[PDB]
Amino acid sequence: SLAHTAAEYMLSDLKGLRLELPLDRIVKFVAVGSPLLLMSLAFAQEFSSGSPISCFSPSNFSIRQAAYVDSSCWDSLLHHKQDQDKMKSLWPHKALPYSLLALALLMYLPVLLWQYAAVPALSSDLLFIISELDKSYNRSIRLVQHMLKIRQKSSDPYVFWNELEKARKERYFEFPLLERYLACKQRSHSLVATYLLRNSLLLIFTSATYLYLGHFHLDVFFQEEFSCSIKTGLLSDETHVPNLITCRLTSLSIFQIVSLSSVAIYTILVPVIIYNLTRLCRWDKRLLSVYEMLPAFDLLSRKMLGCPINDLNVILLFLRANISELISFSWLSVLCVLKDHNIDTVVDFMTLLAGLEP
Amino acid sequence: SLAHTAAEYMLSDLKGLRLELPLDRIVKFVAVGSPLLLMSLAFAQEFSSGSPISCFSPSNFSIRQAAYVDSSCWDSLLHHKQDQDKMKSLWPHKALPYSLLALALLMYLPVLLWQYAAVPALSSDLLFIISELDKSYNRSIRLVQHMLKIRQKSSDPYVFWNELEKARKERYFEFPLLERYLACKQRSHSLVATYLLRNSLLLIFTSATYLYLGHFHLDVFFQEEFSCSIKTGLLSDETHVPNLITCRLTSLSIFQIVSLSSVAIYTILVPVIIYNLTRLCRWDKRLLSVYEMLPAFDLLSRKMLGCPINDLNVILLFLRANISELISFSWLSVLCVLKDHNIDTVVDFMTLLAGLEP
Amino acid sequence: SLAHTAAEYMLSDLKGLRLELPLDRIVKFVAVGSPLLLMSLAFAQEFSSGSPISCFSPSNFSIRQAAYVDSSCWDSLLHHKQDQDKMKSLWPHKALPYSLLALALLMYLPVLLWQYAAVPALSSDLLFIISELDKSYNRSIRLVQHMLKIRQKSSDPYVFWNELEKARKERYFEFPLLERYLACKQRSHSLVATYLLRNSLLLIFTSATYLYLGHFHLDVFFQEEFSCSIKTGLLSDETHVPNLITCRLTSLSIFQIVSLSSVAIYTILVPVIIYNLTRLCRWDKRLLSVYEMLPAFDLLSRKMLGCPINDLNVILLFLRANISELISFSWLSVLCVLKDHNIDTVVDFMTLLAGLEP
Amino acid sequence: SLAHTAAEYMLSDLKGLRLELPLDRIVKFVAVGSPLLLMSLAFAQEFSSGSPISCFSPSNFSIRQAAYVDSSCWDSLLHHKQDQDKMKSLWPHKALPYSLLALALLMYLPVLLWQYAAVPALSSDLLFIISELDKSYNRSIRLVQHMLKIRQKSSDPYVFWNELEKARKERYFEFPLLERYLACKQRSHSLVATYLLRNSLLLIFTSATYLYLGHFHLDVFFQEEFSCSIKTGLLSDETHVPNLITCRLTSLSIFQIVSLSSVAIYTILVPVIIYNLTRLCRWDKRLLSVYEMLPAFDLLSRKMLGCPINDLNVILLFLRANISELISFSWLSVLCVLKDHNIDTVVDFMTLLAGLEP
Amino acid sequence: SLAHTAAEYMLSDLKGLRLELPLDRIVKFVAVGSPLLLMSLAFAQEFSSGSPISCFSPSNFSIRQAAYVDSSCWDSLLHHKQDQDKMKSLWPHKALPYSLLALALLMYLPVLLWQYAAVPALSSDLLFIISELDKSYNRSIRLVQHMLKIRQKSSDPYVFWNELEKARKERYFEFPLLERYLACKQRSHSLVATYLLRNSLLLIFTSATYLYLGHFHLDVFFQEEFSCSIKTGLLSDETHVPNLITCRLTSLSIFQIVSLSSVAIYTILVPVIIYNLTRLCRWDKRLLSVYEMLPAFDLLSRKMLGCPINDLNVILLFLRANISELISFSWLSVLCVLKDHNIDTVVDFMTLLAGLEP
Repeated sequence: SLAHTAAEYMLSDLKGLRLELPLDRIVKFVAVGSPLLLMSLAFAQEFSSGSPISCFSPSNFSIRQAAYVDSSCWDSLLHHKQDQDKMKSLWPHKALPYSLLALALLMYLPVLLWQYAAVPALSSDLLFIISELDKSYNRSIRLVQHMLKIRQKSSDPYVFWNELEKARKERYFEFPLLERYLACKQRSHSLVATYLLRNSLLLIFTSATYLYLGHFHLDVFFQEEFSCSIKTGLLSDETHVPNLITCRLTSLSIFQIVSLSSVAIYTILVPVIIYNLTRLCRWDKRLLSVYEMLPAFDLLSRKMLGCPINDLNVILLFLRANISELISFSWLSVLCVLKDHNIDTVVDFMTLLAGLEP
Repeated sequence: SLAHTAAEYMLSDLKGLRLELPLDRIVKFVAVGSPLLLMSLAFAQEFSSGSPISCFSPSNFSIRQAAYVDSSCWDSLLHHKQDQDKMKSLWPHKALPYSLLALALLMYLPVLLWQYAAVPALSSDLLFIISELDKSYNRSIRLVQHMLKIRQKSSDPYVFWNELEKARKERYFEFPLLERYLACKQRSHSLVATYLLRNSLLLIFTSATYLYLGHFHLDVFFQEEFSCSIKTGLLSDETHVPNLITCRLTSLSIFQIVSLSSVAIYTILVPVIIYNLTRLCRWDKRLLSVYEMLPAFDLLSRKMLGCPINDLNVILLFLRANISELISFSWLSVLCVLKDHNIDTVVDFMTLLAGLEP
Repeated sequence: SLAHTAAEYMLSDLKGLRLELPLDRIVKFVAVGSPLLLMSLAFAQEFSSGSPISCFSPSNFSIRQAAYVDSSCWDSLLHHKQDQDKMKSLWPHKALPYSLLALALLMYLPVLLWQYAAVPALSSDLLFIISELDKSYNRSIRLVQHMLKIRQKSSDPYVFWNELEKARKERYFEFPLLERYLACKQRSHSLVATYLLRNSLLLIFTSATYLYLGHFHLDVFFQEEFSCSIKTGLLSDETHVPNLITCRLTSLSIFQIVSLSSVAIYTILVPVIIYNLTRLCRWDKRLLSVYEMLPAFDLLSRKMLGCPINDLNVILLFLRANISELISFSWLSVLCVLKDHNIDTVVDFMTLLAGLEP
Repeated sequence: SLAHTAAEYMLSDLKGLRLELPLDRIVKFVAVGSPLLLMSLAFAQEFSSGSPISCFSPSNFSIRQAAYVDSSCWDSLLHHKQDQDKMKSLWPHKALPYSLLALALLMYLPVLLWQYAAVPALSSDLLFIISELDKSYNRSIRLVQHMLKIRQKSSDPYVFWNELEKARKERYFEFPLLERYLACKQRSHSLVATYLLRNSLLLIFTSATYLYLGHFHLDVFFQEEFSCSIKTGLLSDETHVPNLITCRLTSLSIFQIVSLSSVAIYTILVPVIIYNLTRLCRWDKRLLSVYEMLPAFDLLSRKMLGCPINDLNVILLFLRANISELISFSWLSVLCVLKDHNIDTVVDFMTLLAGLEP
Repeated sequence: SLAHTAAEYMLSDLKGLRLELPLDRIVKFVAVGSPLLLMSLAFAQEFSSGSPISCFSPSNFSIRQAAYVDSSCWDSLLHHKQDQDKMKSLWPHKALPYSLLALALLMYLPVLLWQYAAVPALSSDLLFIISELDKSYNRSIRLVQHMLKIRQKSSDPYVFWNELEKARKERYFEFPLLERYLACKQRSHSLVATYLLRNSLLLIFTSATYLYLGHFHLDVFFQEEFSCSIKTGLLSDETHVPNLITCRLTSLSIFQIVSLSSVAIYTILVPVIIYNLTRLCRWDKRLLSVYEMLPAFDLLSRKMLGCPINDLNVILLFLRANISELISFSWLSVLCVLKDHNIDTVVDFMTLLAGLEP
């Protein structure tokens, strides 16, 4: 089947950076591969359907005539009801695999949009910010270590309350480029629109799937027998049955199971996209208390004001996920013992030099 | 079949850390791959079922009419007993492969939950604690070796009972950051909840499987013949048999074997998960006798008090599994000769420099 | 099917250069792989047609005679209408897969033309230009840095308005070979012709596909029954039906769906090619503001005059996509803070020295 | 077939250590792969059975009625003998592939038990003992070579009978840690239990296979015809044959051959497991003559007393197979010329220094 | 077919040594793969037999009755001759593929025995002997080269007939360990028994094949028709033919061709095994003329006396094949110009110094 190749080519699992949150990956897999799995199950493997239609032809008919009767009614699905002459069509039975493939292809568009319209700029931004932030280790331990060393040589105000301004407001301690970069990027609104579009496209496609299932299905759902006609053309001048009644749809159970599964999967999936969209509506300040003490990380928590819908919010969201790669996967993560005003400031310091790395 | 590719994708066997206990791996394998193997055996390979239903149609019927009769009763499994007209359905026969696939997918949820909600924090904690612990070798032999060398130069109380407090309680012999980390982690209760949920979900799913087998199976278990009706629609005004009796379920033996195997495997599996759950209800002090003497390993055995349901218990449980990698796969493991108060300590030190490694 | 092998061989995704824009790659993929996917879906996988024609032969005919009837009318598709004797032919039904393969092969010609006639020269020019531009970093910070160092030692006109001419118009600040190369390349009109031909070929082929679908299809589109004759030769002196009416085309739905999809995909694809063609109708001056201070990048923005249809336009278009590889993926890209006459020049300089790379 | 996949996954042929003896590997190969090979040969490849049952239905029956008759008796194997009405069943014919797969899976349990309960401790012990033993080379030639170079300078008792005690009982010639390790491991009894259980499980499974073949087979062994009944239910009120006699089992020869081969292979395999079990009931002193002279190897030959059943026996058995890896695959192995009291002691020495390796 | 997999796994073509002679490899290949090739050709590919038996049932019989007839005679091959009632069986027709597979498996036993019982010791001996022989180069050119250099400084008896005793009988010239090793290995008789058993097993298996072909074949060889009986059980009380004559064996030609080819191939193969066995009945002295002049190679030719059935004979036989690897694949092989008493020795020496390698 084409499902295996489709799942092999698409939905298949810089140089170290992570550009996709785990929840988005789970959503993408469970939203793209699910129709492929359904179509693979329905028309392959276990249920060898064979012919999806069976006809009760008269016994006078030969084998080839019966084959003609049962092959000219699969592509002409029309219920010739006696109630005038409303030939209700049963085309979803024939179009189900096409619809599943079309839905699977449609659900892949936001992924391409994200990879083509937002990955490069965000990758460049993250690379610059990590390259700048990796310099903040040897700036509070390599530069400020002459704080507790001189603290024991003096007492109080001019050793731990008057020098914290002559050293913090110093040339080697300041990062003007990063502050200007963050200030300029906070005003931007270009890459937040890609996130919003990526979520909204999935929401709209789910709504369209609901409309398709509620309008075309759910009507031919308990209908399994329909009466056709063959003498509707050049065969009208022949002596045989004018209404070849009781053509049966063999695969009705697969139809119902696929419809119910398609409804349930997306019903379960709906709130996750809403939560993902909501994630960008608030300023995350879980570990801000630690962030405001380190030199470079102070600026990250400083610019948290106003409307949270900016480029900075998405940059921070993608920054917290990459903050544990190999080098910040260190003291910063280890500093969970400092989450519990003259003793607090010292206790934060011999914690720093204990993890002096080499 | 699809079971082969499902087993190839899922259930397939940092950079050195072991984050899964062997019994958990065994349980996951035997709980996920079992329904897939049952599905592969039941509907492929050896037993080429062909058609799962056979009908005794009248000899007047043609080949196509008999095919219609036997194909319109597989998707309409309804026993028209004369006992009013209680049409009992035999839908488990048709739904067995779907149920097996659903169970296989359901058993994989706790694995994803553990891999997504507990692996990163546990990996970080293990990496930090291992990095702190690997420094304990050159602190009891490279620092304390000037004890027995001094012992031969004097006698008793001031040579082997007075400096054990001046040297053990020294700046180079203390690990304050690790002690604070362990104290902070003992209070936490986040990572143990993931373990408890991972085991409880498996127990709940086993109970659900038992309920499914006891309610829907075990009723159609010794029934192999049912009588159907075809004249229940547009075929009513036709002259043929109104009760096409004796439709035989050809694959009843496969049904019974699959049900019995599914019962037995999970009955065997039940106590292992309970043992895994109870593994966290006690403080394991099997090797605490040797740990207390080491400088850094002393803190691990010191903080074994109170309720054993903490994050420290899980961290220790996962730590004993990685304590034999390549460098702690050493004297620590070789210290099996100290499992049998002035001669005991000197023997414990004579053993120490024997494994001087270089 | 041959579709899988064809998609494997063709459409299969120096040493670092990007010689194809992403939009061109998307257009090529969509325009080439779509007919292959349609051919794979229509004549394989889901819809197993078997015999695309069915016949209503008389009951006197044997099995072999009926097979002869239904096999001698597939290769002689002629509707013997009674309206003289205008025997309309239905050859597109037979020729559809051939047409799809021919279209798939035809759409691959522009890619071959671009790869054979324009890739080497463009690669040569891009390599030379990138090599020359890479030397521009240590020529504004390693050469001009004695500007603000001297600026603090003096005041205004002879320190920041008279030295900007004695330093910019200096031997080490000139790249005369690169100016001559760009001047000579601006006069050339060879490589733009390949681009224009590559797009025009795709437009012409799309028009040809429209003509083919409009003239040969859309006529046999709602016709499913045709009456043939077998006594048109050596069988004329026999006693059997002279007009063997009601030969049915089984796969008419596949025909209609394939035609509609082929129309829709190319209708969607048309405007993208026009946008690509019009991309060369203007001089791109988006980031010319920051190019005009840098030493070597000044020449690129200087030569933007006259008609925009030159080789330099294509060179710049392909250079912009390659300007963020590993080394120019630096301060140049980070210079997003200089997109908002004495303070402006000094602000642009202290930013330059802050990103001093090593 | 599942046989190929099973043989590929299971039964598939640190970093240098040999943890499985060749005889155990051969036994595992023969005991695991043989049922898989028998199942692959029997129900695939050469003998394409098709339908394993054939029935002599009356000529009045149609094709579909005959198919019903011959398909409703494969799953209802009951011999309605006229001798009351002792309907003897023939379920082994249907259950043979399940039995073969179950035996193949059952024979794999001891391998898992040995790999999970004994490999790590044995590997650790082997690593430590080998790392201690490889040091014995430069301790009998780099330390005791001042025995013949002084022998020529003196004569007899104080040069070759009084120096062998002042040098052998010297600090550099002792291995106290290894001696204590061996003494502690001799008292243990944990590793021998895994060996004994691993062999006893195979013996028990062979006995179970014998019981299964003797109780269920060997009764239906020469029976090839049985008479069934179809009118045992809703078909009882019908006019046709009540005893559809002579249903023939087509694959009886495969049954007989598989049973005989299964008996023969395990009958041949039985004594090897017994030999492996008794391998541990004696102290191996084949090369103790050359071991008692080397410094480190003296301890291995010293501790051969008491009951053979202990952990040191298993350690020595696994160590003799690894003593020829790359470094002890040397003079130790080359010392085959010493296998034939003042001449023997000296003659043994210039053999040692001649193989001085560098 | 299983033949392809069997040929892939078994019969598939330290670290440099050659432990098998080319003739042994050829014999093993042509003795193991020949039955596999015969079984692959006979029951697959070109000659699609289909059903190996055809029956002439009466025209009154139906299709299913004829299928029962031809299926109940393949597993009951018994010629009910009228000559009492000596029912001769034709089981070789059914058992031929089993016999070919069993022969292929049986012929692999000597290879396994040789690999398991003789390869390691032979490898160790070859490694030691080659390592000792590799030192013989810089012992006749780097040591004795002061012979012709001093020969020109003197004349005859005390320069080239009295110095050939003070130089060859010197400490640096002698090889005592190698001489003792060869003397000890000459007395050994262990590894020659493995060679003799390896050849004798093949001879015995060829004799068994001859007996099997001459006893069971060659009797049913020109018989292609046999008459069966079906009324020999529960069908005896029926009105149909009681001697169902002319059941024909379709694949008799394949039977005859396979038998003749199997006879001929092993008839051709027999004398090669005899030649290989007789290879060890003599001392090979082809190049002993050049061996006796070299320092280390003299000992190899010295110990050639008595019964040639020893371990030394096989060691030399396998050393001749391995002596041309990379280093002895030199002057030793080049010394072919010296195979044609005062001038012979000086010519033999000036040839040695010309091949000085560096």
